Amino acid sequence: NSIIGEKYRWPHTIPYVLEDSLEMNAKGVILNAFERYRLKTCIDFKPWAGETNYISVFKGSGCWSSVGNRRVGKQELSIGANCDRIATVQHEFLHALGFWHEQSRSDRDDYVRIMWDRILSGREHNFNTYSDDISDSLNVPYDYTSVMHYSKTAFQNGTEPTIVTRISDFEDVIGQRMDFSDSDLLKLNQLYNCSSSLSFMDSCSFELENVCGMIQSSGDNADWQRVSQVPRGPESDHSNMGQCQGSGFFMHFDSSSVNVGATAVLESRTLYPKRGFQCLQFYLYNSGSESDQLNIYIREYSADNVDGNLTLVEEIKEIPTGSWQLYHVTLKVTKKFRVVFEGRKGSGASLGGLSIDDINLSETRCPHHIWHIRNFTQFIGSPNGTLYSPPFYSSKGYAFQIYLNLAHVTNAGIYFHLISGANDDQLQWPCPWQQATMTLLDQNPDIRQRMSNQRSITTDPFMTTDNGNYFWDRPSKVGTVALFSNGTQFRRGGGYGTSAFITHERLKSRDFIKGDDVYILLTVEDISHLNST
Amino acid sequence: NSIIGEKYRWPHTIPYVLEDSLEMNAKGVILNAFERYRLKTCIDFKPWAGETNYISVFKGSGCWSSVGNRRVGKQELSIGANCDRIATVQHEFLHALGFWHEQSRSDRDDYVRIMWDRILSGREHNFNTYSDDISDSLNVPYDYTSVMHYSKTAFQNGTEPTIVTRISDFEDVIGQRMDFSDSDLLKLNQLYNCSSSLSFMDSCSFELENVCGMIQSSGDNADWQRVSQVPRGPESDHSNMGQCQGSGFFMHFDSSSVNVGATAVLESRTLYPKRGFQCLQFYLYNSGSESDQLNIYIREYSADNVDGNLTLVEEIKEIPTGSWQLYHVTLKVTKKFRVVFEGRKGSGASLGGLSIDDINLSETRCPHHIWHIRNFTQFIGSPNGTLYSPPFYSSKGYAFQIYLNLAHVTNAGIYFHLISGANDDQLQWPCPWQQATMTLLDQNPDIRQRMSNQRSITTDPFMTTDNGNYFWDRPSKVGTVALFSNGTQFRRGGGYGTSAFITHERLKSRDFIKGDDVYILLTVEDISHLNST
Ligand SMILES: *[C@@H]1O[C@H](CO)[C@@H](O[C@@H]2O[C@H](CO)[C@@H](O[C@@H]3O[C@H](CO[C@H]4O[C@H](CO[C@H]5O[C@H](CO)[C@@H](O)[C@H](O)[C@@H]5O[C@H]5O[C@H](CO)[C@@H](O)[C@H](O)[C@@H]5O)[C@@H](O)[C@H](O[C@H]5O[C@H](CO)[C@@H](O)[C@H](O)[C@@H]5O[C@H]5O[C@H](CO)[C@@H](O)[C@H](O)[C@@H]5O)[C@@H]4O)[C@@H](O)[C@H](O[C@H]4O[C@H](CO)[C@@H](O)[C@H](O)[C@@H]4O[C@H]4O[C@H](CO)[C@@H](O)[C@H](O)[C@@H]4O)[C@@H]3O)[C@H](O)[C@H]2NC(C)=O)[C@H](O)[C@H]1NC(C)=O
Ligand SMILES: *[C@@H]1O[C@H](CO)[C@@H](O[C@@H]2O[C@H](CO)[C@@H](O[C@@H]3O[C@H](CO[C@H]4O[C@H](CO[C@H]5O[C@H](CO)[C@@H](O)[C@H](O)[C@@H]5O[C@H]5O[C@H](CO)[C@@H](O)[C@H](O)[C@@H]5O)[C@@H](O)[C@H](O[C@H]5O[C@H](CO)[C@@H](O)[C@H](O)[C@@H]5O[C@H]5O[C@H](CO)[C@@H](O)[C@H](O)[C@@H]5O)[C@@H]4O)[C@@H](O)[C@H](O[C@H]4O[C@H](CO)[C@@H](O)[C@H](O)[C@@H]4O[C@H]4O[C@H](CO)[C@@H](O)[C@H](O)[C@@H]4O)[C@@H]3O)[C@H](O)[C@H]2NC(C)=O)[C@H](O)[C@H]1NC(C)=O
Ligand SMILES: *[C@@H]1O[C@H](CO[C@@H]2O[C@@H](C)[C@@H](O)[C@@H](O)[C@@H]2O)[C@@H](O[C@@H]2O[C@H](CO)[C@@H](O[C@@H]3O[C@H](CO[C@H]4O[C@H](CO)[C@@H](O)[C@H](O)[C@@H]4O)[C@@H](O)[C@H](O[C@H]4O[C@H](CO)[C@@H](O)[C@H](O)[C@@H]4O)[C@@H]3O)[C@H](O)[C@H]2NC(C)=O)[C@H](O[C@@H]2O[C@@H](C)[C@@H](O)[C@@H](O)[C@@H]2O)[C@H]1NC(C)=O
Ligand SMILES: *[C@@H]1O[C@H](CO[C@@H]2O[C@@H](C)[C@@H](O)[C@@H](O)[C@@H]2O)[C@@H](O[C@@H]2O[C@H](CO)[C@@H](O[C@@H]3O[C@H](CO[C@H]4O[C@H](CO)[C@@H](O)[C@H](O)[C@@H]4O)[C@@H](O)[C@H](O[C@H]4O[C@H](CO)[C@@H](O)[C@H](O)[C@@H]4O)[C@@H]3O)[C@H](O)[C@H]2NC(C)=O)[C@H](O[C@@H]2O[C@@H](C)[C@@H](O)[C@@H](O)[C@@H]2O)[C@H]1NC(C)=O
Ligand SMILES: *[C@@H]1O[C@H](CO[C@@H]2O[C@@H](C)[C@@H](O)[C@@H](O)[C@@H]2O)[C@@H](O[C@@H]2O[C@H](CO)[C@@H](O)[C@H](O)[C@H]2NC(C)=O)[C@H](O)[C@H]1NC(C)=O
Ligand SMILES: *[C@@H]1O[C@H](CO[C@@H]2O[C@@H](C)[C@@H](O)[C@@H](O)[C@@H]2O)[C@@H](O[C@@H]2O[C@H](CO)[C@@H](O)[C@H](O)[C@H]2NC(C)=O)[C@H](O)[C@H]1NC(C)=O
Ligand SMILES: *[C@@H]1O[C@H](CO)[C@@H](O[C@@H]2O[C@H](CO)[C@@H](O)[C@H](O)[C@H]2NC(C)=O)[C@H](O)[C@H]1NC(C)=O
Ligand SMILES: *[C@@H]1O[C@H](CO)[C@@H](O[C@@H]2O[C@H](CO)[C@@H](O)[C@H](O)[C@H]2NC(C)=O)[C@H](O)[C@H]1NC(C)=O
Ligand SMILES: *[C@@H]1O[C@H](CO)[C@@H](O[C@@H]2O[C@H](CO)[C@@H](O)[C@H](O)[C@H]2NC(C)=O)[C@H](O)[C@H]1NC(C)=O
Ligand SMILES: *[C@@H]1O[C@H](CO)[C@@H](O[C@@H]2O[C@H](CO)[C@@H](O)[C@H](O)[C@H]2NC(C)=O)[C@H](O)[C@H]1NC(C)=O
Ligand SMILES: *[C@@H]1O[C@H](CO)[C@@H](O)[C@H](O)[C@H]1NC(C)=O
Ligand SMILES: *[C@@H]1O[C@H](CO)[C@@H](O)[C@H](O)[C@H]1NC(C)=O
Ligand SMILES: *[C@@H]1O[C@H](CO)[C@@H](O)[C@H](O)[C@H]1NC(C)=O
Ligand SMILES: *[C@@H]1O[C@H](CO)[C@@H](O)[C@H](O)[C@H]1NC(C)=O
Ligand code: NA
Ligand code: NA
Repeated sequence: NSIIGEKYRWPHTIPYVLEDSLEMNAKGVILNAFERYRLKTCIDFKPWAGETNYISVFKGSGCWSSVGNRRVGKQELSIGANCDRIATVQHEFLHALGFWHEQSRSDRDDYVRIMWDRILSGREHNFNTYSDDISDSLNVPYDYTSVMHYSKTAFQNGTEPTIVTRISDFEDVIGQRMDFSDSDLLKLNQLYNCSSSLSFMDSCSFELENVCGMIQSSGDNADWQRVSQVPRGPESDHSNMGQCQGSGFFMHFDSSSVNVGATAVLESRTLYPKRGFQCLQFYLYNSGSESDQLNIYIREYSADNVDGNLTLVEEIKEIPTGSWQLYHVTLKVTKKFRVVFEGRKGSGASLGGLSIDDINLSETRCPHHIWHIRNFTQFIGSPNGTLYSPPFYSSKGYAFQIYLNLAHVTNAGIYFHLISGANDDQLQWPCPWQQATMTLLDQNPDIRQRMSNQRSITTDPFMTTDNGNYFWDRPSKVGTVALFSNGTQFRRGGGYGTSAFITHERLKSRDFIKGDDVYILLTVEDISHLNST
Repeated sequence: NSIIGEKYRWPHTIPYVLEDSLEMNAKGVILNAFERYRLKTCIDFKPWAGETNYISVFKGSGCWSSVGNRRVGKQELSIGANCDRIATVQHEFLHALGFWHEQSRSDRDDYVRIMWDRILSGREHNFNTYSDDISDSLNVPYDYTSVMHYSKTAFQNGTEPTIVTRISDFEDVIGQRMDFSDSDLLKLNQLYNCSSSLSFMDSCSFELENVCGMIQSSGDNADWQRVSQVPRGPESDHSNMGQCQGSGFFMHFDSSSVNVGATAVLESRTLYPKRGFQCLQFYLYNSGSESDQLNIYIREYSADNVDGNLTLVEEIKEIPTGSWQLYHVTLKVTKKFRVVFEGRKGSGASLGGLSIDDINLSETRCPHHIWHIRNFTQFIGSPNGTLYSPPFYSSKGYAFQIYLNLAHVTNAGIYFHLISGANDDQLQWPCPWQQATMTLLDQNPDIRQRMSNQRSITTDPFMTTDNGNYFWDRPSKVGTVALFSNGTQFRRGGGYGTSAFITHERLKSRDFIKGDDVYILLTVEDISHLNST
């Protein structure tokens, strides 16, 4: 799978150029793809400063790349039409880093059969095998879930598949387009001898007695206890639910046995930031009162104060009872710090306390908005699987809604819609170059093992409708009349996304559904600064 | 914990000299310690050929080492009296590689308290802390189970401990002397950017549908099935038992539904040996007939034959029913190969079949003899916890027995005894320099995550008894009269080992006991070639 040769190795930081030919949406997606490499690998990217060999990302015919550092200077990489997908950009960069397709492995014929008469004339070069003297498997087995593995339909001539997996169970498994596989990362990190990453900071599921070096100290006689269960709730930890349930642990602040006002803190070990912006995320459970609250502080260690600078950064109040709730906290720490979790028993009828699990800290931006869908499984393949998100306002002030269609018998669809907002009178119309990134979260206990499904679209102010008007024009002017859950009327603009966001079989895999809950993360930002590069 | 600086980094292969001052037993143990580094790290060792900087292992006062590559040329490392323990040698080499003690971590005072007035005058230098500008923690938390962490008694003046863990649960946990911790390896592999190892080849627990790339093909209509359970047995896989049981898998050859003589093969992926000698190990379960057998073949791929050279290397017949059985198969493959597992239904009343789990392949020597103790837990702290192994013959022909004492209220003891054998008339007496290595196996599903408890002793032909005679002289001449399980009388020589082999609390931890089974691996070899180095 990997190329044989030291000459084909790029430096750990790759010089890049995002050519002006590229689509605006492609540019924003290619930069998001680099963020996945910065969190899961030791491979970084930096804009070309005059280096001998660099990657020139441009809009050619389709999506393609050379395998490994060719040492030709300006090395082309095409992200053409319909290639503006994060996984597609990751795939083509894994080629550039020195990997062939997974079905190109020297042993591929022992796992899959290539139906040669079914491949489109002039696209066979994609199905070439490379022997031991040309390729290295790096002692990793054939991976059907590889992001470098083609789908059964890849360049098919008709309805019959080109790649027939010898084991029938993997027929629909091959060709997944979500993220790197655990096996993909293993080969890549072994090839460049990756030790760290730029974005990853910490993951804490409390599966060991040392609890990721988290210190619990209080002069209030109140303490955070490592438990596998709580009688009032939860019956089991978050980490393992659709796995084993009772063999997993979480921290718990019992409020039932403490005085009102009593606090107990849970501090992290000393953390060293490399970027200056962070995203703290965790799962919370409340079996106590609605008066009970969680406070997030940051203890920054400067030279002028070795005892630290404690600053309150979030007050989580009136936490909904009887279910695990995912929370995100935006941080902007530049010096070494400690995350401080403070539970507080309030004035109200309590019977349990506050539980915390799957704490993940990364140097990335938090999602702008979160759409949390409860009792999800009932909607899969349901006639009533036509869901509309609550309304949301973007950074620049545009009002938007998300439409998730699960009524289909095979694929789930997702669509971005502009809606009539309050700021509409002072906004630029048609909406110019706003990239809306919709992510179906794989709720894995470790951020590094998450294969989240993502799709991004950009608002084109020149995209004209099927009748004279602009697609992204003011919804009051081009949209359809709709009704909010309370009864208030509004105008829903055109819907833009995909009909094949994820298959129902993939949706029901990994941890996209966890505790019958689903989280679709949203980030809408202006990307107009990418037209001039 | 790790030293700050690039100048302190040794090359991946360390030049060494095992000085003649060293004890014979120390020499054999230091070479065994290198074998642990070759399997779990990318750090290799080679005898000094004239390199500028090298490690000079000699017998000084106690066990000590400099932290990191000091770049002084001949870098001393002392393995003095009573330091001839694998973990002690690993500890002192982790110092040499660039690590301080775990209780030397800049944040150590947040986890442990140093009782300074209780440390022996002149041994405080072992309890020094090194701040961020001098040390790096490499984003790994404080590890109480670290092999680099001192015991609570370390250089104590009296009965009161010098290291008091702030959390009382870790009081007896600190100071373990078995092997590297998962956290130790993580820091070390990150420091030298380790990708591979010399000895590790493969680990297969069948926890994924792709089954480590293992191909099952047969022209007999017989097949190996990936199951979580078998109605006749086993009720659950081996990998997870004292964890979850039913969420784990294993391969099964159902013999109940096939004709007599029918075979099904399970092949491995193409494997590439680096040393030329291997050790295949797996766990077997039989719910079928005693006539049912397992055949192990090797399919070696040479240039003159691309179809391979299939050779039968083991015939496992009359496998005991209703329990997981650990097996070892010695291999000497030099070219790329495939391990071939062949199940065969025999002539006898069957009701199930053959099950296989936790397959581990490493480029190491297999244990000479295996002492398998069933229903172990009943003996811990029992007056009848005085166990003697069955008799065994060494490579050179000496007869020996192992004594395991579990009757003690806190610690388990192990002792090596020479016994009267058949070859005794033609053997050299007293027995000269035979290293007997006793290993309490941590039955972890992954060989790389095994923290097996090991102790080695060497027969000194000058070691004189408490009354004129030689300790290792002919047992018929110096030993005591004893009785074999069947009633036959023999002479049991002197017992040499330790009274603190493992504590009962450590014995009951990890996977030393699994399915109430224990395996003590034995290797007895002549080490007389180490006197001249
Ligand atoms: C049935 O269901 C329907 C659907 O749910 C219901 O419909 C909804 O009803 C709500 C209630 O009527 C509507 O809420 C109102 O929303 C508007 C708009 O909110 C957004 O825009 C704000 C402005 O952003 C601009 O400015 C910032 C910088 O300041 C820029 O960064 C932005 O880019 C943006 O700039 C663009 O626009 C300006 C022009 O506006 C241009 O000049 C620029 O060039 C740009 O183009 C923004 O501030 C809002 O964000 C805040 O609020 C969020 C929600 O609370 C919160 O998540 C954010 O963090 C942020 O918080 C801050 O403000 C809140 C208070 O709102 C604080 O609590 C918080 O601490 C922060 O400080 C958002 O993005 C909003 O302006 C309205 O607010 C007025 O009224 C509320 C009280 O109702 C007051 O609290 C406000 O102060 C404000 O008061 C105005 O009026 C005063 C006189 O009365 C006057 O004195 C003040 O000066 C001020 O003008 C409402 O909150 C909702 O929009 C609507 N949705 C839809 C789709 O229809 C329906 O009502 C329901 N019916 C029933 C019966 O149930
Ligand atoms: C109550 O309980 C008690 C405890 O359990 C019982 O006591 C036991 O009883 C057994 C039965 O009586 C005893 O078994 C006998 O063991 C001896 C010794 O075995 C060991 O040594 C063998 C020789 O090794 C030397 O040579 C090799 C190279 O060839 C070297 O590498 C060695 O270093 C070593 O060299 C030293 O010694 C020589 C001198 O001997 C010097 O010259 C050198 O300088 C060195 O110092 C060795 O071959 C044995 O290993 C084989 O057997 C193992 C067990 O089967 C097996 O694990 C090994 O893999 C290996 O296998 C090979 O051989 C077996 C057959 O034994 C094959 O199946 C296999 O395929 C392999 O080829 C071991 O290390 C042994 O010699 C005896 O064997 C004779 O008798 C058996 C049948 O009983 C025959 O099968 C043999 O061929 C042999 O026959 C002799 O006699 C013939 C005439 O009758 C003659 O013609 C032949 O030429 C030959 O001389 C026995 O197997 C056991 O030792 C004893 N234990 C104790 C502690 O007391 C008690 O009996 C029981 N009572 C009751 C009633 O229940
Ligand atoms: C103890 O910590 C305090 C908090 O630090 C912050 O939080 C922690 C957790 C980390 O994330 C830190 O990285 C972070 O700084 C310190 O106070 C902070 O001081 C900084 C300046 O050093 C100050 O920054 C300013 O922020 C505004 C943005 O507005 C914020 O604050 C308001 C009011 O609270 C709030 O409503 C907003 O939502 C925002 O959060 C920004 O516009 C400023 O820009 C100016 O300076 C830049 C310099 O490059 C210049 O280019 C611009 O043109 C412009 O003039 C500036 O960045 C933080 O707001 C403030 N934190 C809070 C919560 O108020 C504290 O620092 C000391 O006290 C301060 C009052 C000030 O005197 C500082 O100089 C002192 O160092 C620190 N104390 C010690 C002893 O270390
Ligand atoms: C197809 O495979 C056969 C098996 O190969 C072995 O097994 C596989 C699984 C791998 O582990 C291989 O690395 C391994 O070789 C091949 O047959 C083998 O050929 C080798 C020679 O190439 C031969 O080696 C000799 O072994 C003896 C030790 O005795 C062993 O065998 C006996 C009898 O079976 C058995 O009772 C013992 O327990 C041992 O297992 C050793 O003394 C020999 O030493 C001589 O040669 C060395 C050379 O360095 C010299 O220094 C010495 O002084 C001395 O003369 C030698 O190493 C293997 O025994 C034999 N395997 C078996 C099971 O018999 C096979 O090779 C071809 O056929 C052979 C008959 C012979 O003509 C070879 O030259 C041929 O290559 C191979 N076939 C093909 C086409 O590839
Ligand atoms: C999630 O569903 C429960 C129950 O819904 C029922 O089961 C579905 C599978 C489907 O058949 C529905 O038609 C049924 O009505 C909702 O109600 C909760 O029920 C539990 C019962 O133990 C009760 O304790 C909760 O308090 C109820 N919740 C509320 C808010 O009343 C629940 O509301 C659904 N969740 C959402 C967000 O709609
Ligand atoms: C392992 O123990 C079983 C049962 O022993 C009993 O339980 C112990 C905890 C202790 O209290 C002993 O004194 C008891 O005698 C032995 O017997 C097996 O029992 C099962 C019962 O289901 C039976 O199916 C097996 O066939 C029995 N095994 C044999 C060989 O008869 C068992 O023998 C002990 N194992 C060994 C190696 O001694
Ligand atoms: C897809 O299949 C068709 C049918 O095989 C190919 O079209 C031609 O079909 C005729 C017979 O009807 C053959 O003789 C030709 O060789 C085919 N090829 C061409 C180039 O004309 C078609 O080419 C296939 N591939 C593509 C790219 O469409
Ligand atoms: C991989 O190991 C090498 C050992 O040389 C490290 O490379 C050096 O890193 C320093 C910074 O720490 C640079 O100044 C040097 O230029 C690097 N030298 C070489 C030869 O590349 C590297 O940092 C290790 N990787 C990690 C992440 O630990
Ligand atoms: C162990 O503790 C004893 C007692 O504190 C030390 O012995 C001396 O004790 C006297 C008082 O009885 C002190 O005044 C001395 O300072 C002690 N030290 C010496 C060197 O005499 C003893 O030294 C301690 N440490 C060792 C290494 O035994
Ligand atoms: C760590 O990465 C470096 C990349 O340079 C690899 O080092 C080279 O390895 C080749 C053999 O594969 C040697 O001939 C060179 O001398 C090495 N160069 C340097 C600068 O060290 C190294 O092999 C990688 N480690 C692993 C195990 O993949
Ligand atoms: C309609 O929605 C309910 C939940 O309110 C769900 O249980 C049901 O299955 C859906 N209807 C059908 C016909 O599937
Ligand atoms: C790119 O940005 C500049 C900003 O000044 C703008 O003038 C230009 O029109 C933009 N290019 C296109 C093709 O819209
Ligand atoms: C003696 O051995 C038996 C097993 O045979 C064990 O169950 C028992 O506990 C032991 N005796 C005592 C007093 O512990
Ligand atoms: C070391 O080995 C040599 C082998 O010839 C032997 O002569 C010598 O006596 C041995 N040394 C000792 C100290 O026994
Ligand atoms: Na957990
Ligand atoms: Na298993």
